[PDB]
Amino acid sequence: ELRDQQEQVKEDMETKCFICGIGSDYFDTTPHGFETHTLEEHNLANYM
Amino acid sequence: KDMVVMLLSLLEGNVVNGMIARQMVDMLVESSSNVEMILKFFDMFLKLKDIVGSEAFQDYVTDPRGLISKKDFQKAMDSQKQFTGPEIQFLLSCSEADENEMINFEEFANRFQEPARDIGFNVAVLLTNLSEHVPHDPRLRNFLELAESILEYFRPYLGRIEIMGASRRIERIYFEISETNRAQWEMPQVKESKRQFIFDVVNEGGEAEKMELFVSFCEDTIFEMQIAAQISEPFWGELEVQRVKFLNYLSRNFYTLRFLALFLAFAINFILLFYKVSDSPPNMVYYFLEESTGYMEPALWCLSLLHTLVAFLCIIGYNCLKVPLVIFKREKELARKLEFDGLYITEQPGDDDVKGQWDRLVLNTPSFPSNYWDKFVKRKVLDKHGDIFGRERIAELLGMDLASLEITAHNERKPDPPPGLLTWLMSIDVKYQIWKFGVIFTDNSFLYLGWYMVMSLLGHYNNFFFAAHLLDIAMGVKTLRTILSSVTHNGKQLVMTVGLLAVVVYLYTVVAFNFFRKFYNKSEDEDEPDMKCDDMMTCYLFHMYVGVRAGGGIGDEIEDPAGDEYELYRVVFDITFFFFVIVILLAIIQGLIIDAFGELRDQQEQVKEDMETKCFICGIGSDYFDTTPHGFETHTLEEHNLANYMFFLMYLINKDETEHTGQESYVWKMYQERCWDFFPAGDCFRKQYEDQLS
Amino acid sequence: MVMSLLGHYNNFFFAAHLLDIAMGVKTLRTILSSVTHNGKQLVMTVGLLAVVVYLYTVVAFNFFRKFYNKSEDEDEPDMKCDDMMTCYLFHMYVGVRAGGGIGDEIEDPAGDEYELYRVVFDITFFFFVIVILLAIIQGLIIDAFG
Amino acid sequence: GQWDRLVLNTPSFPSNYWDKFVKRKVLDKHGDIFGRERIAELLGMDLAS
Ligand SMILES: CCCCCCCC/C=C/CCCCCCCC(=O)O[C@@H](COC(=O)CCCCCCCCCCCCCCCCC)COP(=O)([O-])OCC[N+](C)(C)C
Ligand SMILES: CCCCCCCC/C=C/CCCCCCCC(=O)O[C@@H](COC(=O)CCCCCCCCCCCCCCCCC)COP(=O)([O-])OCC[N+](C)(C)C
Ligand SMILES: CCCCCCCC/C=C/CCCCCCCC(=O)O[C@@H](COC(=O)CCCCCCCCCCCCCCCCC)COP(=O)([O-])OCC[N+](C)(C)C
Ligand SMILES: CCCCCCCC/C=C/CCCCCCCC(=O)O[C@@H](COC(=O)CCCCCCCCCCCCCCCCC)COP(=O)([O-])OCC[N+](C)(C)C
Ligand SMILES: Nc1ncnc2c1ncn2[C@@H]1O[C@H](COP(=O)(O)OP(=O)(O)OP(=O)(O)O)[C@@H](O)[C@H]1O
Ligand SMILES: Nc1ncnc2c1ncn2[C@@H]1O[C@H](COP(=O)(O)OP(=O)(O)OP(=O)(O)O)[C@@H](O)[C@H]1O
Ligand SMILES: Cn1c(=O)c2c(ncn2C)n(C)c1=O
Ligand SMILES: [Ca+2]
Ligand SMILES: [Zn+2]
Ligand SMILES: [Zn+2]
Repeated sequence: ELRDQQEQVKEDMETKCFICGIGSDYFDTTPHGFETHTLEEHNLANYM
Repeated sequence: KDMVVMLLSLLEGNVVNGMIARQMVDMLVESSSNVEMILKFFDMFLKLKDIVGSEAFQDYVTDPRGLISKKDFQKAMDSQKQFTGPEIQFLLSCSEADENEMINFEEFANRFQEPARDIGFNVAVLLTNLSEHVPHDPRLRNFLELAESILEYFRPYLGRIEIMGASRRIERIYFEISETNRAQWEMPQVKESKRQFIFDVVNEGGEAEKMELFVSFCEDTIFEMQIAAQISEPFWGELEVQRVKFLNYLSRNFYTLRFLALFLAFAINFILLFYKVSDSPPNMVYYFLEESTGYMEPALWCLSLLHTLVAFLCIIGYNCLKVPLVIFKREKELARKLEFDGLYITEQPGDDDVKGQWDRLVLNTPSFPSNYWDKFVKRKVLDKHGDIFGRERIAELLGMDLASLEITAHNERKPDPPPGLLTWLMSIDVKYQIWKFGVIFTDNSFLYLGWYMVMSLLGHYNNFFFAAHLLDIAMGVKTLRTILSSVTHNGKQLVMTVGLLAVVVYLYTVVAFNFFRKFYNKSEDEDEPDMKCDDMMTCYLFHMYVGVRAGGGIGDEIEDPAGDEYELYRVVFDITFFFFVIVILLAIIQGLIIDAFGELRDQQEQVKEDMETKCFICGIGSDYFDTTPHGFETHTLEEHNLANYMFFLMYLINKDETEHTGQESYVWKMYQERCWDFFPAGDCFRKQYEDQLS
Repeated sequence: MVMSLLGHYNNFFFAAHLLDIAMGVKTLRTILSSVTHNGKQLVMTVGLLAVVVYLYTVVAFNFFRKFYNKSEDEDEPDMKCDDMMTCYLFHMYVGVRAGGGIGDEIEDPAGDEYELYRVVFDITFFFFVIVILLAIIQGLIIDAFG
Repeated sequence: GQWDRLVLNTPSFPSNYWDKFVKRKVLDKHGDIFGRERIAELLGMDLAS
């Protein structure tokens, strides 16, 4: 039970945006789209 | 072929239903009779090649010399029901029948196979390119049907990949896969490396590094193919040719020697089961074999020497087969950090990276890129960091002679390479060898082989040391290694819970020493008591030795607590030690092992699921491709096959740069610049032309 | 059928037929499938168990033989580790089946020069064989159910 | 595969399989490239019949 909680948290962060909630599949239409979205567009650190 | 290459150049950057592509189809239709005649030339001799090798044809061949008469040839061909009347007559005219009408069908079949191969492949590429870009032209299927044999023959060699071209669109590239490249790719060792690589990137890899890791895998695979080719098999000169043959034999049979050493270890240990210790010679005792055959004692000596020899050959087999890859990989990563990062120019690792600090010895060595293919890395680094860091300082760091750069570019010198051993002594780069040996001595696989050899030598001092070799079954059999991985997966947790077990037992010891000492008399004697808890160190050892191993905990070992003032306190001590140590803490140790089995199992399932649900190259799911029947299967075998990208890289390296096409030059330039934007990511040819294709 | 005919020679052979419940009842077959699913792994870990016990036997024959006297008699000793084959059988027979490992069966290591060495031998054999290797056998069966 | 060679030339090879003309179909498909008489010998077929 504890192991899957770590896996679930890791999976959610790498499959959905923490801010908008849109999945990585939509952003991956553009090469490295999800990586750029989570580092430039909806980076949670920038909101801080 | 040159005309077809020109036609293929007109199709560069051609969209589906493009005007150039449709014009080319009209040109083929306008000359359909000539195109059919050309296609009928290729298939007739391709069919003739397989007919002469057929069993039915050999039944007609009666001449012992291996010839066949024209009349016999005439009745042989029409019995195959593959050629028509005029076609057989044309084949008879092409056959160089002598004055006796005898035909050498062996040379006849092979006469045009080689000269017409290059043009035949390009025609197949041209028809394939037109078919996939003009898929709704009824006039083009006729040519495809007439060229079915040509397309079938060149199917294993017609490699196709999809790239993101400079025009910001997905383009499909057709190239040639040589027989040797495909044969080397299908070797079991290469296939095993591919499976290991696929598992690593899918399990513990990221999407941003996926393509860079894939290219690094391609570079390593190409290097391994060269090693396999070198070791393959079809007074200084006399010994050198035998020395390389002996080394290649060890390299080819490295795994058989590893199996042989394991087999010899069991044979030695089987004999060791007959050892017997006796005071009488065969107050010190004597260890001797106890057997009636009388052959086991000489056999043990022979096997011990043979096992030592095999273990020594494994080290030689390893350093000639696996070490070159280790050096190649380390030189590869070091060269890129020198150029694309300036590891020893700008950052200067902070002494906490032993790998980085050890590589400083090879920077100025004259033979630094010994295994890495790029022999001009120093030249490239000088041009990139010379202006900002100092050309003379860069040359000193890399051991480069600036005055020698021009003279090499001016002309070439041909010195005398005297084949003497004395001249070979000072030609050895001692500093490079020291660096190389340090890398080998830090390799886990080499150190294991070295331990196996040391233990084999110790076996000569006492034969019982040959027992250690039976551990090799840990990596000798992959089934045991997977089982043992279920123990080492949570090894750190297993160590900590044992340490936690020691602490909880110490707390029980402190309580016992302070309050329950009277109950620790382990002597049935009445006048000399063996008190086990009169010292903390003794009492702690007692709890750790007999307390943990006891089924019911410490209570089983210590005296009964009945009719005593502290009976209730002692029942809590005994029940709590049973629960916390015997029940809970041992369940944690077993729980970690059981959880590891599940964790390792799902990793295999996750890797298998990802490969069968997403494309390794573009990442698009199988659901999208399955709109078209068997769409994902065709996409992963024809459109975005990862093996074709391996072949395309090998195709570019072998092909001359002046002969590169526009698409090939675009990919080749980005390979040298380490830019992986040509790999399709999230897009494919089918998706780009959904409206046109459907 | 062959076992039924052998049953006529000795009726006790009719016992073998009671095994049929393995496939006679589908519930048992599913349960037994949880054992045969990782059967190859179960065979290998038993083979690994035999190898680890052999290594313990080699150490015992070489250094700890005095502690393997399994005779309460005083003039005729029943030394269990005077031969490698006998000592290996002793470890595989009573050592594996013992709850606390080999230490329970062999003589106490107290007041001896090799006491600390013998405590490491006894605790490591308890951990590696009784605890870890038996957990693997049970872990394989549990994982098969999942 | 090696055990099935005994049934190739048997007169009643497709006893349970519904296709009773498998030998006829195989002869028409591989007879030209492998030899009609050799295929008939392999499958135990009488060409004159
Ligand atoms: C120590 C084992 C190292 C690996 C452990 C894993 C194996 C598990 C158990 C294996 C069983 C070992 C056999 C023990 C019985 C040997 C009894 C014996 O001969 O005991 C020896 C002790 O001598 C020694 O200790 C020599 C060995 C040198 C140091 C031993 C340590 C091994 C070094 C390991 C090398 C690298 C290790 C690093 C990696 C860590 C492990 C991966 C005495 O003789 P003997 O005089 O009367 O006769 C000789 C006959 N004449 C004297 C007449 C000629
Ligand atoms: C009195 C009841 C307190 C017991 C509560 C137990 C709760 C947990 C406490 C554990 C330590 C107990 C120490 C009590 C402090 C002193 C008590 C006292 O007044 O001491 C009482 C005696 O009462 C007792 O006998 C208490 C017996 C305690 C037995 C409890 C068994 C539980 C064992 C738990 C082991 C801990 C490991 C936990 C690991 C966690 C893993 C999950 C009178 O002295 P004293 O004039 O004869 O001179 C002290 C003796 N010296 C001269 C040596 C100093
Ligand atoms: C051996 C069992 C094979 C299957 C094992 C699985 C079953 C597990 C255990 C079953 C219990 C078996 C009963 C043992 C008690 C029998 C005592 C006895 O009668 O012992 C017999 C021994 O004789 C035999 O051994 C005969 C049997 C022939 C060989 C036995 C091997 C069985 C062959 C198996 C066939 C295929 C096996 C291959 C598949 C592998 C297994 C799936 C002696 O008599 P008895 O003279 O004094 O009297 C007879 C009375 N009068 C003599 C006066 C008439
Ligand atoms: C000296 C300390 C070394 C002990 C380190 C133990 C680490 C692992 C080693 C295991 C084998 C130990 C052999 C030591 C080599 C010789 C030592 C020596 O110098 O030998 C010392 C004696 O010291 C000792 O007593 C060492 C006792 C070792 C006990 C260690 C218990 C650990 C058991 C581990 C079992 C391995 C199974 C692992 C399975 C893995 C599963 C995960 C003096 O000789 P010797 O003049 O009387 O003549 C040798 C006797 N013969 C005449 C017969 C040759
Ligand atoms: N809005 C978001 N902002 C940041 N990260 C996001 C967001 N949505 C999803 N993520 C994911 O969160 C993951 C965690 O971020 P990342 O690992 O890059 O952080 P870091 O600051 O480098 O350090 P650390 O590894 O400790 O988290 C990223 O890989 C990213 O895919
Ligand atoms: N780009 C890709 N290239 C190749 N295979 C891919 C790709 N994307 C996904 N796959 C999947 O990878 C799986 C593994 O390939 P496959 O099993 O056919 O390889 P193989 O060479 O026949 O041998 P092996 O069974 O050892 O892998 C395929 O079934 C396929 O669905
Ligand atoms: C010459 N050469 C290259 O140029 C090359 C390569 N891998 C990538 N490149 C770019 N290999 C293996 C290679 O031999
Ligand atoms: Ca050109
Ligand atoms: Zn977002
Ligand atoms: Zn793809």
